[PDB]
Amino acid sequence: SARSLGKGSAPPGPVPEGSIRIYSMRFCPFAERTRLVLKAKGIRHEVININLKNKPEWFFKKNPFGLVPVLENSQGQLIYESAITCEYLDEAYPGKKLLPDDPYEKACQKMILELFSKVPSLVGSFIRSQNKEDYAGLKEEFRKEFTKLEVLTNKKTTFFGGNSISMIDYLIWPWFERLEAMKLNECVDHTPKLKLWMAAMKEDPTVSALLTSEKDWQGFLELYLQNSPEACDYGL
Amino acid sequence: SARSLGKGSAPPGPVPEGSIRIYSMRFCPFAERTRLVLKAKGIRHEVININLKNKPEWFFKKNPFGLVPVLENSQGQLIYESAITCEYLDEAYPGKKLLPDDPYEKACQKMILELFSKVPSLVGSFIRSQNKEDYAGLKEEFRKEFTKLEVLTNKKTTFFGGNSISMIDYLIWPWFERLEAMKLNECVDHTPKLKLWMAAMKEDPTVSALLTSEKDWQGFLELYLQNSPEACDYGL
Ligand SMILES: N[C@@H](CCC(=O)N[C@@H](CS)C(=O)NCC(=O)O)C(=O)O
Ligand SMILES: N[C@@H](CCC(=O)N[C@@H](CS)C(=O)NCC(=O)O)C(=O)O
Repeated sequence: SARSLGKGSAPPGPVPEGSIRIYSMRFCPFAERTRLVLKAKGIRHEVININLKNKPEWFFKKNPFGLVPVLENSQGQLIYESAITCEYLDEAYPGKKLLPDDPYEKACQKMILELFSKVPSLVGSFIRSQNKEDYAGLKEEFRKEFTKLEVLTNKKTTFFGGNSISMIDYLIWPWFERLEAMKLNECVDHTPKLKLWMAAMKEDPTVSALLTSEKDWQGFLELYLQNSPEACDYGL
Repeated sequence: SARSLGKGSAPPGPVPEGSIRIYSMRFCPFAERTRLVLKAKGIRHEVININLKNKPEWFFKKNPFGLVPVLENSQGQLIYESAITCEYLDEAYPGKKLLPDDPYEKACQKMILELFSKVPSLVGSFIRSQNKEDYAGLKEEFRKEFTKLEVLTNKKTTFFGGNSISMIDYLIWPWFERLEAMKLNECVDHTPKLKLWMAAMKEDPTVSALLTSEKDWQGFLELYLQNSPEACDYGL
């Protein structure tokens, strides 16, 4: 019963000792960031999915912005903005550190994130565009932005922060996952490193574990395009 | 000779052992963030101002975005985006920590920063607006955003991160400094805490030390509005 909560739903009880809770939506790439970090760190947690068309009134008490993801810990603290939530999880929980100890590498990873920053909007505006015109230009935009990542980051290692997967990879992944799902892999045909990086990413056990199937993505997508409240719950 | 560097200028030499260098502009509030942190931490540094109308070609090698601020350390590393530069300085240098040790407080400070995020654009669009219409609406916008900071942050202490000044205060200050300079203090007449916070901010030795005088701001502003390359160098 991972079915989303909507208007009229009971405000949830307090997050139990030993857990953290994520307010999420199954097809939200921003929330995927958080879930990737949760999984990679082996963090014990609860998921509550939020129906984004039919939002529970109590949800604006969780995040004044009314967006997912939001973390709520067992001390009743609330954290929103996907990047903030990922950084918090890495700092507050034991195990493999996803952010490097070194201040420059940390900074460089945030600089990479900033290079990637145009992509999410391009992806949303693609899904939500129906004119032959806007496809052509959006494609050009994809090319431009992907070369930025390819050329400006000057990756020499398998992943964006070095030889092992780390925060920066998990931060950008969801939109590359979506790119594939949208059959847009050819947008990275001119960017050899980025292209290889995608293949390496899919071999990662955490990335692998959180991939959404073609079936489920398409199911969400259909209902999303019909502006249906049931889109969030596709595939059950 | 803090005169800005422009097209044709010699690319600067390597940053000397024992120093960090900031690529700046005297009337840039984003760069003010960095300079505030430099001062608060007592960090030994160089300033090189960049003429933003007449940019040195070599400057895009410092930051592909061609924006200030940029840090360059004596190991030849480059850091851009004001927030990234401030966080790096705090991590990489000794003394008073401006960010709290605790992961939640860190996160909360970033959440505050996100609440403030609409303000810089509103300020720029005010300076650069000449229609009676756009003043009225921009004023409304100011009110709206300031109540967000007032109401959503629910400050109970003198500063945004507690009883002492810290990163979050220095991050948002430049635009409140600019608000005053633009004679817009009345935009915070409905926000008592924010209003008191401004007074407390001006008592801080670092904030105090970096205030730009009414004279100099107006001098920059006049020439900025004439789209003059000499705007950066006003007051000598
Ligand atoms: N900047 C936010 C964006 C989060 C976001 O946009 N989430 C979407 C779903 S992917 C949302 O909650 N939308 C509901 C709405 O917009 O009303 C983040 O990084 O977390
Ligand atoms: N997001 C950037 C914005 C920096 C920025 O906009 N700086 C301006 C001056 S305040 C700039 O360099 N403008 C030159 C230009 O736009 O061409 C930051 O946080 O550092």
